Amino acid sequence: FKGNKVVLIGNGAVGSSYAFSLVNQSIVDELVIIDLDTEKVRGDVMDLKHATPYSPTTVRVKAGEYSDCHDADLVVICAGARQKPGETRLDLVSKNLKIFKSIVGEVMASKFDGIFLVATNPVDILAYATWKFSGLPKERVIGSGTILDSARFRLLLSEAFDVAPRSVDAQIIGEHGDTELPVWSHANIAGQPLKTLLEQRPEGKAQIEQIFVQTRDAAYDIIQAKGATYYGVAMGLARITEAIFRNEDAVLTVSALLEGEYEEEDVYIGVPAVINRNGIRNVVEIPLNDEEQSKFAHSAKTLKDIMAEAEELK
Amino acid sequence: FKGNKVVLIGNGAVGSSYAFSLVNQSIVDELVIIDLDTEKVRGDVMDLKHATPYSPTTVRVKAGEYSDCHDADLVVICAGARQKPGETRLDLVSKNLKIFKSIVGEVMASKFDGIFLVATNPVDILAYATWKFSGLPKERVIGSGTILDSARFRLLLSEAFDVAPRSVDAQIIGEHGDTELPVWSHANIAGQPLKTLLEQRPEGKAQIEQIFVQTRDAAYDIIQAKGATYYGVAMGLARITEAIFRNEDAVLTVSALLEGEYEEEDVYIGVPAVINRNGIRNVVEIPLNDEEQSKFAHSAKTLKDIMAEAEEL
Amino acid sequence: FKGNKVVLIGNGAVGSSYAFSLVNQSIVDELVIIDLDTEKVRGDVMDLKHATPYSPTTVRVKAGEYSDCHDADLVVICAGARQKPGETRLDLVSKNLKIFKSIVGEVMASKFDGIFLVATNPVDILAYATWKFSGLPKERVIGSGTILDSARFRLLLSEAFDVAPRSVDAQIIGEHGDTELPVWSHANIAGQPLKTLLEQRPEGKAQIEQIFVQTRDAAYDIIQAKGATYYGVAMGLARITEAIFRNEDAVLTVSALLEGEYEEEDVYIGVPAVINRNGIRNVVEIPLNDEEQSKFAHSAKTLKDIMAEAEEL
Amino acid sequence: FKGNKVVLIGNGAVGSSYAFSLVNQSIVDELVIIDLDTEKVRGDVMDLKHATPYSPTTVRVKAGEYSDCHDADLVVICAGARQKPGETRLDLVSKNLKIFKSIVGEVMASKFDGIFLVATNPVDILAYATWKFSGLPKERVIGSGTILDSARFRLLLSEAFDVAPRSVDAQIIGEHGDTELPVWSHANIAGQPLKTLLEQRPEGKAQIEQIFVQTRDAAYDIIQAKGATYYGVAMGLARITEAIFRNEDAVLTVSALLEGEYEEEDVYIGVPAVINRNGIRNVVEIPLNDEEQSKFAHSAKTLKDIMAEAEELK
Ligand SMILES: NC(=O)c1ccc[n+]([C@@H]2O[C@H](COP(=O)([O-])OP(=O)(O)OC[C@H]3O[C@@H](n4cnc5c(N)ncnc54)[C@H](O)[C@@H]3O)[C@@H](O)[C@H]2O)c1
Ligand SMILES: NC(=O)c1ccc[n+]([C@@H]2O[C@H](COP(=O)([O-])OP(=O)(O)OC[C@H]3O[C@@H](n4cnc5c(N)ncnc54)[C@H](O)[C@@H]3O)[C@@H](O)[C@H]2O)c1
Ligand SMILES: NC(=O)c1ccc[n+]([C@@H]2O[C@H](COP(=O)([O-])OP(=O)(O)OC[C@H]3O[C@@H](n4cnc5c(N)ncnc54)[C@H](O)[C@@H]3O)[C@@H](O)[C@H]2O)c1
Ligand SMILES: NC(=O)c1ccc[n+]([C@@H]2O[C@H](COP(=O)([O-])OP(=O)(O)OC[C@H]3O[C@@H](n4cnc5c(N)ncnc54)[C@H](O)[C@@H]3O)[C@@H](O)[C@H]2O)c1
Repeated sequence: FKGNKVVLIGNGAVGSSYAFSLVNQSIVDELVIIDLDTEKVRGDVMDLKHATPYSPTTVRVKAGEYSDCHDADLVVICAGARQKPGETRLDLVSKNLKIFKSIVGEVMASKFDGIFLVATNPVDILAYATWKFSGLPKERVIGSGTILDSARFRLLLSEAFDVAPRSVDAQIIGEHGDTELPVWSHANIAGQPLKTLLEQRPEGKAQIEQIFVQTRDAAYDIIQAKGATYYGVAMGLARITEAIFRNEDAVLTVSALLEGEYEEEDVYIGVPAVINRNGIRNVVEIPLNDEEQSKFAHSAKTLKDIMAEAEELK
Repeated sequence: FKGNKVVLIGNGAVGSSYAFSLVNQSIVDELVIIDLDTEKVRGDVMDLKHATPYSPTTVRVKAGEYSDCHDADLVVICAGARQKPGETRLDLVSKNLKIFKSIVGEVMASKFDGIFLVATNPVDILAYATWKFSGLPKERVIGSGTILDSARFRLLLSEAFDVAPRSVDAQIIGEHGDTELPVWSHANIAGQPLKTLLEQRPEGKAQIEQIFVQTRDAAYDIIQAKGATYYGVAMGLARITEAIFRNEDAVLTVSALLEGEYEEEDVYIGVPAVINRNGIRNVVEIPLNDEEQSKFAHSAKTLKDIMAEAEEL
Repeated sequence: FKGNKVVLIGNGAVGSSYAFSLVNQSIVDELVIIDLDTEKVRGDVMDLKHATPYSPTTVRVKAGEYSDCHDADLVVICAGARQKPGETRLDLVSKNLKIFKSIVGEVMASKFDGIFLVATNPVDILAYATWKFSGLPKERVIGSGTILDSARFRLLLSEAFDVAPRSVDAQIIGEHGDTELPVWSHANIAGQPLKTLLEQRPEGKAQIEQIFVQTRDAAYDIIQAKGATYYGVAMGLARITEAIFRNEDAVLTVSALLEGEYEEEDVYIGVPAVINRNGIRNVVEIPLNDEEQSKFAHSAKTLKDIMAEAEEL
Repeated sequence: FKGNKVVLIGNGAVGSSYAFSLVNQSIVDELVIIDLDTEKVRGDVMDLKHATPYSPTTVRVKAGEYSDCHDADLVVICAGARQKPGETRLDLVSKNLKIFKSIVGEVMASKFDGIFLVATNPVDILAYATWKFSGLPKERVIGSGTILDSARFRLLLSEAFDVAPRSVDAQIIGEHGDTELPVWSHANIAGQPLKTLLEQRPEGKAQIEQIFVQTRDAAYDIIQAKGATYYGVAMGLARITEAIFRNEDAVLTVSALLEGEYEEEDVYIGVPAVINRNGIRNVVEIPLNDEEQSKFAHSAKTLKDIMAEAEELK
């Protein structure tokens, strides 16, 4: 009768923010933190512990090492190099594949047999790498993917239509990055067709474009202003973690392995997927219009081309 | 029919962590953020907004200016200088009093008439300054005080006795800082007398001392390790914010103005107090044993002596 | 600096279940309960209070009278006759209109100036009566309407497609009752077209019909089995109450007054509407396909024809 | 990677109220309901399901049968006869021991191997019976016990001292019934000694007595007014369920087997106990003053005497 145990690997801006989300939300009762930078781990574990007395239910936070993964239920990896102003996520594949080779190896050696959730960029390729490196079933390796892009798209739409974000059903799919695409054929508020409504406005075409551009380029805009992003992804990671430990069968856009869905194979990419205690139950295959079909195929190809050139993946 | 509006002033490590706590907890539906550093604000407001679609209920985050305080319900101040390794919180007094004279003046000029909640150090003196600069009733000016020290004490006890932190009722009172004191006459788990039980262990006196030393010196230990603290205080600030907006009448240890309670006057200091939508309803006066009476009076005197020498005050 | 106060009028199966939902959810900090049956109220208020120490945040429950409505923020009406096996909700109109003339008059005489939320059946007509008897603006009078039908529709779809209910976006609009209609032009899971997918299955047309029939007739099925329904409606009432007190601007299907939207006027009927601290901010006008336009107009006419014949109205 | 599954046996006022709490609180993702009265089960399951779309996270509700207990994590028993005005809880032992013999037998036959939580009265004796009938470790059989009495005591004190119930730490221990006792040596608000404070008031001794009398006799007062109690116990049951599935190590007053604690053995009785995913981790042994020692011993003896006369327990 064990409790729920999360091991976080990588305790920088993103990891520590995710840790604080877990302390606020009490999704799990035990969190173990691993990082090369043991002193920052020490400092954050103490600071975090001091918040736990106000957590809705008990959360135990501790500094850990790889042996601690043996009975972990979820391993969350936020370790690695981040982009500078003027850099793309794909600009990181080389260094971060190096790092994941090491990390996932250390984890599997502890006899870990849970679920992986990865945030390190480029997240689709790193999720793919975690799947390949680990040998685990696809259901048990998840990338955060467009969990965050979808939230940004919803946030910008909630402002444009002046309603709660919870009342906007809208999705970004594809690469978590420059080839991502909005699913305008779906995006709605209680059935209001948002793109059609925007098009009716003056320079509506312009507004439709700005909403997508601000979605696609949000990471760049935040990095320009404060150097790094972390709250959005931390919250997105928390949301996925919740769907797993509360066994929800909730549909979320995450980075998932495709094996024939959307006519693509052998690539992790952002799609709606059913999430439960077992990880990804299945990819959800939605109708795409012609523009969406064309953009999704191009995104998959973009990712697959970069993967074919990554020597670490061979 | 207005919603609940918080203005954060000071969006650094502490302020932004508090803002993220509010995005996670959905205590209020509107958060406005002010800092001299407008670029950091723009960046944080964006990053935070992107978390809000997953908030339990709607939270709107925006960059603001003082004029936005006119109809604010709570102003939370986390602006100012922090301490370096080696420094105490009292070392910050002159610098942060000058800053508060400016901030509080700009807030009051907006016609603000809500509640203030202060974290800037030294927090007891700065809560007092906020009360005096603002002219507001004492019920409406709160310092975070020992909200955080009490949590640390509970956390260390919960490890020493191996139970949930929410099952430990234990309190730190006094200055948020070096003259703070544990209330061992009270500390208990379902009535287990924690000091008495600890004294029964091998080198129990030593354990009793180490638990308080690790509580008292936690800030220094964290700063040594990662340069500043922010999660504990953000969570404590969120707890107080919840007691207010959910009108709880919850008893929390915060920095409050004393006017006779504990035989002290004209000083903000950490004590249990009842918190509700109107702010501090009243200070709770608990019995202290002789050691605790001694230390509490010493803590009050220490703060009052510092206030007596402060040019701004 | 007032807290949030709800007065429940009608403490039967529905009212007491709603009260228990509020004790579980801590949406508001104060709940006052009125019923002619003062013994049941005394008994429920006690039982409920005993649950409150485990509520997420403070909830105070008490027995009240109309005078207690003076500073209430929300009055929720669940008082009146329910239907028997075999009866429709429209059968209740004359009896429950007489009751509302009395209740609403007693509330308004207390100087109440908040929001009304109505569950008594037939709920659309009784929300309309509440608006007219009270003289309050339409934003401040809400019927629960299809909040519950939409939930049932989502629940049955979530079983048909094997995903979380919160992952199904689907709506019932129109009368809360026999002329209600599914919005199949919208119903989707992450964009999966649910009617189209169902039509692809063996006897898909049949499944499509059975899903709506089980939605439309759910109340009758539950009443046949246990004599009355209460959990679904209590939960829906709590959802609406949350959207108000957390100022959400959330879109929910409730009974709202139409003044031109959907080409209908002078009728309360179930439609998506934006809900916040001020009540219904506005009705949301969504595109309906030809079948849905037909059925919605028929539902509106059905309600308006009944209102036209009602002596009290 | 299974989710969390609760089977409720007995779907009357108490059981159905507990079920509605679980739908509001989303403690677990799956609830199965068993009752002889299959029609009321059918009606409640439907009514409850229709609430689940607004649950914080997914809750699946269904009508079940004993075979469904095979992989249940928690079985909650609220089945059986309830008291009439003018009756005590011990007035039920005979009929309800009969019923538990049957129920627990049917459950164990399904190969259930989780935790039992019992509410049926008299709850201490019925928890003891569930332990004996089932053969399960004491850690895995819990009675609701004074979870409710403690809440009532706290509620009455919160009114007398005008603070949040969450800020009153106070406990009732002993039999869930007439021999229960307040722990005045402990009861406090942030260290304020409540009994001492009450004694300082005019007729303070009277008020101290009324507070206890209204605690002890609450069930009778509610039964006189509306015929049965159910919300308080449902909420108390929910609280215990939460401590289990969120693995809290929270101290709650519940009915637990004593094996030497408080100098008593072979009796289930209301005491503070540490609750986690494994059930009762341990009884918490607090100092009692002389009056409390005397009353607790008498309560244990009262229960043990009645057990020795219950032929069903032999
Ligand atoms: N998926 C998303 O939506 C998203 C959003 C923002 C950032 N990111 C990515 O997440 C990653 C982390 O970003 P950040 O801002 O937290 O960076 P950071 O520099 O703040 O933290 C990186 C952490 O990784 C640790 N680390 C490096 N190698 C390690 C190893 N081999 N083993 C254990 N720990 C190791 C470092 O010590 C450091 O603590 C970056 O790749 C960034 O691109 C993803
Ligand atoms: N009460 C506690 O438990 C506790 C805990 C930790 C820190 N603190 C105190 O909190 C304060 C903030 O700490 P931090 O780590 O966030 O510091 P930080 O350096 O990260 O941030 C300080 C922020 O204050 C802003 N600021 C300075 N003057 C301003 C002004 N006049 N108007 C608007 N903004 C102004 C700065 O621009 C900066 O954004 C420090 O005094 C620290 O000692 C208190
Ligand atoms: N909107 C929906 O989805 C929905 C669902 C279920 C029931 N309902 C309706 O809710 C209403 C209540 O149903 P119920 O099962 O709780 O009925 P019930 O018989 O259990 O309770 C009705 C309560 O109304 C009280 N009452 C009658 N007149 C009163 C008055 N003048 N002043 C104060 N109290 C008065 C009665 O004393 C009783 O306590 C019925 O009209 C039912 O049709 C609506
Ligand atoms: N522990 C507490 O704090 C507390 C509080 C209130 C009530 N109770 C007790 O809880 C029990 C239930 O009370 P209630 O008000 O819900 O009673 P109720 O009559 O409303 O419900 C009893 C249910 O048990 C079912 N049942 C009877 N025998 C069964 C069997 N053999 N198998 C499966 N189901 C069976 C009945 O069909 C009925 O649905 C009573 O013993 C009451 O004394 C305990």
